[PDB]
Amino acid sequence: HHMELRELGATGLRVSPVGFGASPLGHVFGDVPRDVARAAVRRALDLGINFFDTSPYYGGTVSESVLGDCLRAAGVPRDRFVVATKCGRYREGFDFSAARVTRSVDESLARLGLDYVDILHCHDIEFTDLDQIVNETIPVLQKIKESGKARFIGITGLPLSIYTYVLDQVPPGSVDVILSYCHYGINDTALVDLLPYLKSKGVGVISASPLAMGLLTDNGPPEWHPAPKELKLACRAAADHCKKKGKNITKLAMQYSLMNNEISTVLVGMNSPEQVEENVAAAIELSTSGIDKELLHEVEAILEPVKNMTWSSGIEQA
Ligand SMILES: NC(=O)c1ccc[n+]([C@@H]2O[C@H](COP(=O)([O-])OP(=O)(O)OC[C@H]3O[C@@H](n4cnc5c(N)ncnc54)[C@H](O)[C@@H]3O)[C@@H](O)[C@H]2O)c1
Ligand SMILES: [Mg+2]
Repeated sequence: HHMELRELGATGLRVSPVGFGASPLGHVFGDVPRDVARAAVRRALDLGINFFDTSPYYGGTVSESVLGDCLRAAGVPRDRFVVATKCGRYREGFDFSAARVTRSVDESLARLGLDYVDILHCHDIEFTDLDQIVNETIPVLQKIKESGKARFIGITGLPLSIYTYVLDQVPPGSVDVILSYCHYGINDTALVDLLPYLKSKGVGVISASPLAMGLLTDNGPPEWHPAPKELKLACRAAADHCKKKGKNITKLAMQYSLMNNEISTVLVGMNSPEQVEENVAAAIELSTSGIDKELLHEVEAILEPVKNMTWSSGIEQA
């Protein structure tokens, strides 16, 4: 069994439904040895994952250096995989200006050891005036796209409102994809309200953080996690409910995020071959056998009170 590739917007690209996020929980592949990173990526390639997301932000540009390292190490044709990186967000702060993103793409390419990336996104745009993205950044990224250094252009961020603001205010065709996170998983599925709109605009959809950055795991979220306490407690109840039955919330959550074919890929942060295996397995078992609907229904009931509860991100707008 393979995983069933999905079409990504109007880009032509065919992507694995499970995608590899190269920085889980805001760390470059967690904090695992390089050999383990290299092996996770190797294992991902071997198991039919062909989509890799990174950025110059998490780990101060080392996410990209390590992914570049891991990719060429695995030794596979350039056209066998799809890479996305981002621009605008750096450890030293945000800068979406024309000169910064133009040099950004080159730096990324140098760190990644590639000639082009498949996707370049503007990163977490809720941290700047959204008119700068409309009026400066997107235009510049067209020129980067023209140059060949990126094939397609993306926007990313947390609040779903960034996406209508931008996509309403740029000429049709300016943006190829969006990356949304934390809005397509058992506790939060608000992204669904955008899929028809984005389809109407010819924009492909990538979703990320199907476990909501660790809320839907046995281990629980990191201490920094910005969720309201209510959501944290509800997710702990869901995890405990699965546990007491000898079942795994992580698996249920991954499968759940994969059940909407209008989302082309779900980026999961992964740090080891074992996590790759479990998530690829979860995808395949969904395809071949379906989800556990009875467990899903009970977990849905626990999360019901906190459905689509979110948190603040970015700055005050216009
Ligand atoms: N604005 C943006 O563009 C933005 C922001 C957030 C995330 N992302 C992307 O999405 C990716 C995924 O998000 P995330 O990693 O923060 O959150 P997530 O919800 O994907 O959870 C990742 C966590 O779950 C653990 N995990 C994964 N599979 C597991 C399994 N089978 N069993 C047990 N634990 C498992 C990981 O080790 C990690 O701690 C990121 O690496 C990144 O590429 C994009
Ligand atoms: Mg404004």
